[PDB]
Amino acid sequence: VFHLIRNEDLIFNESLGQGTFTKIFKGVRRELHETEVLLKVLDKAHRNYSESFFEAASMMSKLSHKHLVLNYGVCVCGDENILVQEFVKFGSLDTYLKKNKNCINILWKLEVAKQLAAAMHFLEENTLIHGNVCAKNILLIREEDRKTGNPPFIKLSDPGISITVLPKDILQERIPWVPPECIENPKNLNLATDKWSFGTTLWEICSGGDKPLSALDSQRKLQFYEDRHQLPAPKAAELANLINNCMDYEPDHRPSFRAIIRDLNSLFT
Amino acid sequence: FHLIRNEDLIFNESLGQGTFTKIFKGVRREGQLHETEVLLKVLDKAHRNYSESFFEAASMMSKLSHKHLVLNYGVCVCGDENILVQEFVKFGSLDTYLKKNKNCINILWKLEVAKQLAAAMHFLEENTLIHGNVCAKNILLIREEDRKTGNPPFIKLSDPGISITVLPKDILQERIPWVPPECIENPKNLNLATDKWSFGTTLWEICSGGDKPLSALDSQRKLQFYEDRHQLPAPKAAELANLINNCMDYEPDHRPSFRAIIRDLNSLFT
Ligand SMILES: Nc1ncnc2c1ncn2[C@@H]1O[C@H](COP(=O)(O)OP(=O)(O)OP(=O)(O)O)[C@@H](O)[C@H]1O
Ligand SMILES: Nc1ncnc2c1ncn2[C@@H]1O[C@H](COP(=O)(O)OP(=O)(O)OP(=O)(O)O)[C@@H](O)[C@H]1O
Ligand SMILES: [Mg+2]
Ligand SMILES: [Mg+2]
Repeated sequence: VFHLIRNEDLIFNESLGQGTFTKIFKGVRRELHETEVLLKVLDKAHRNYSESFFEAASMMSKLSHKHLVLNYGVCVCGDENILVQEFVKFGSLDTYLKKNKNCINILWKLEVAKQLAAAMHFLEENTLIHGNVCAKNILLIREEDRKTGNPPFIKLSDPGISITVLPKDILQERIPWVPPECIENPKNLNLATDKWSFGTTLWEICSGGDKPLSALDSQRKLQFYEDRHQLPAPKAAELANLINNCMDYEPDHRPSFRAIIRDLNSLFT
Repeated sequence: FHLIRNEDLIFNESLGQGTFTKIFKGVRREGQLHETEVLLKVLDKAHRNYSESFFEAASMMSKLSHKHLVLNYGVCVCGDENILVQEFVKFGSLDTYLKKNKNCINILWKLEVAKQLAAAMHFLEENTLIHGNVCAKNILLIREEDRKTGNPPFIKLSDPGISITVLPKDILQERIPWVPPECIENPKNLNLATDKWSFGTTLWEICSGGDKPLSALDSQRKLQFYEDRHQLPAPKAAELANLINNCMDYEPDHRPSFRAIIRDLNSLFT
């Protein structure tokens, strides 16, 4: 479901901040059914990024999976082209991780990875490239009910603005999420890209929400890939092996999400 | 509502302009190749306020299928621009075709076209779908009449374009007599009855060898025509004068249904 949602049917509320060329607001849609939704308002300055920001969310709308956020449609809401998608109560994971680095143990982290890998495998099967996998773009639907054992639940946000059109300056600032082959030529974006980013994303999860290579600058980030280094194993290096397998400078050596799911399940609960 | 990547769109010839649109013959690119001939309508950023209407004009035009409706492959929220991708009908608009071969077309040729048109309108009426801009221009000729092969012409109805519910009154008044009197005094009166009126006027074009009714009248003399409650003169052929008037009934509730319009057209043996 990807419809041309009208500005008349959208009510904006509180702003959740801004992002990569977007202003984020909580709102409501009127279809009569009123439904809470997330509104990513593409700034008018960067309005030329719409041909990929929304076309990607569109293809993700055609597919169905319990771990893919629902992208409802688009609005030519005035001077801005806006994305209307499902709202997630607890927001991005990268923040939730840092806010609860201690309480979050190994079992909690493992279930999240399984849920993510499931969505990535789904995308791989459907051959849909995300291009922006990261603990930021992972949204927490449900917390862990320890006393009841209820597992957490996550949903993968929309693909976003393609890295095939973003400026090279921000691509280098996005290392180690943007894989090497894409830094070399952005037109190398392929399914293998998300495997690398999955490794970087897994590092975030194991690191209690920390950010890989936050201290380095773009030039030093460029050298890390030049020297073909690898991310360090977090303080809880139970998954360190799988990270490096995904962050493999040879794209064809990065394991399929089918095999990755097996590894994750092999780690027991 | 399918979104296409701009790179896949290859502009070529320019087919003039439409209602706040620049028309281009182009190609779609899409695994080996995938070169599809298409029609490109570009909505300027100066006219971004007509986005919802310009898009919705083709959105619902595609949610259903019919052999006499043009197929819209997709659109682009291309940022600065907004583009519509639809099938390219070879021979172009019917109004022009009728004039280019005015002294060479017969009634059976014209009547066959009317039935095809009514068929499309009937399909739309059943689905509670309003076109809003029925005219010989928005009618595109797929195939010519092959006398030797004894096969008929074929046509399709293009999208409505930007809805008259948002166009300026100056445009509406100039679109008379295609805009029904009830919409000239309130565009929000647009309903299924609007198309029956517009259909009758479109038939008048067909019978007139491609000419356009009320051409030598300004928008002010056109307004008096509706105020005086006049009717369009009978065509030189004079076969469908009644059906036109029946369709162009100043009372919307009395305008016939396309179900019945098809019977009368089928009833016209000639
Ligand atoms: N679907 C959503 N539901 C709830 N909160 C969301 C949703 N999408 C984004 N957010 C919130 O947006 C903030 C982060 O936005 P973010 O930077 O990911 O936006 P963006 O423009 O999509 O970025 P990018 O395309 O670079 O990933 C966080 O508060 C996150 O909780
Ligand atoms: N689908 C099509 N296939 C082939 N030619 C087309 C098609 N649509 C338009 N054209 C050509 O474009 C010319 C002008 O187009 P037209 O005026 O119908 O555009 P428009 O933007 O749809 O306008 P309007 O909103 O006023 O109906 C037509 O005479 C015809 O030559
Ligand atoms: Mg995001
Ligand atoms: Mg048209």
